[PDB]
Amino acid sequence: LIPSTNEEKEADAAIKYLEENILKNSKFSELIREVRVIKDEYALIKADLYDVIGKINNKKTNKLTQLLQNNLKIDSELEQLINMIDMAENEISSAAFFFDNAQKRLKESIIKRLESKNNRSYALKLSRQALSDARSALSNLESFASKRIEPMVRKEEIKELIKHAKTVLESLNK
Amino acid sequence: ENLIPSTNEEKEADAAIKYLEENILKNSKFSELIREVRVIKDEYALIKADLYDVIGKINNKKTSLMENPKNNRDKINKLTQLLQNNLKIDSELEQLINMIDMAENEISSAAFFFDNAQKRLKESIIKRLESKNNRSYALKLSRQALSDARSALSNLESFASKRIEPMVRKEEIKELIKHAKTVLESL
Repeated sequence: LIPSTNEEKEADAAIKYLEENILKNSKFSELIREVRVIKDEYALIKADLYDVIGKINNKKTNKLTQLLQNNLKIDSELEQLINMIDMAENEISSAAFFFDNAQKRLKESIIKRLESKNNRSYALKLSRQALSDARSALSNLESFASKRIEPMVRKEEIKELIKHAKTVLESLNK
Repeated sequence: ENLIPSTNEEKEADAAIKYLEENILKNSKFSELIREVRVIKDEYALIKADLYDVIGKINNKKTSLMENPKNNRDKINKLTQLLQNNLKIDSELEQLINMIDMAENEISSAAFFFDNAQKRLKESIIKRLESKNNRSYALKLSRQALSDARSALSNLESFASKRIEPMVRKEEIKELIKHAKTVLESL
């Protein structure tokens, strides 16, 4: 079940490259929750933010109006970061997928290769029984052909001996 | 589409099979060969019949004539010798009948093996192409695997890079909120 084809090796290496350097003993699970945590951390910020303009939008009824727009520029900047954060999650989904699919594909290749070696064994065994059968077939013909003549020859002689036998029998009745 | 034999062993069998086909089974056919026997089989049957018939007529003359055994001695001796003779013949007739049965069996097995032969070959060439295809697939798989491994790396980097600014401005904006919070408590 171990990579031999250079093609199987090169794949193996690529998967290990991720296992060894990038993931480094950290399941996709671990990384997903890492993103989830921070999307929450950010969820609660925008909450705080809108809640705390819920507090200025009443107490300005100026002195400050620029805060509304200073910290709405934010509300924008924040929206960007929240979508960066969600976009990130999408990627690590794609990652997870292509990763599993890499590993599966590599098991599959190896199996498929071993399968193809057997299929060849069976083919060969079959291509030899094919001869054997054609040699059996011949052995019978050869036999059959060496039984043809004995009868044809003998068969008249017998017919006569019997011709004669019924002669003798009819002769007594005299 | 490809169905032609390649492997040395395929040609060896194809050759063997084609050889019986061309210069023998055109030379003499398997239906012809059977009827040829199933005639003489049927001729030896009539002769067995003819013999068994005479023997009866013998046995019977002899049976009847033994109710005058002293008066019919020579007669009965002729008849016994005759009857003993026909068993000897019958016995030889029997082997010839058997010989001919085998002959019939053989030629029928000739066919059997020959048919199988043809099927057996076909069935190998299939398994070859099958294993050919599979090995082909194995490769394709070995390469999708790698292409998967790369698409995975590419995603992980997009993922890695995308989460930075988010990570880096987090507490920056926390303090920027809560600075603005106290500036609301006191005015």
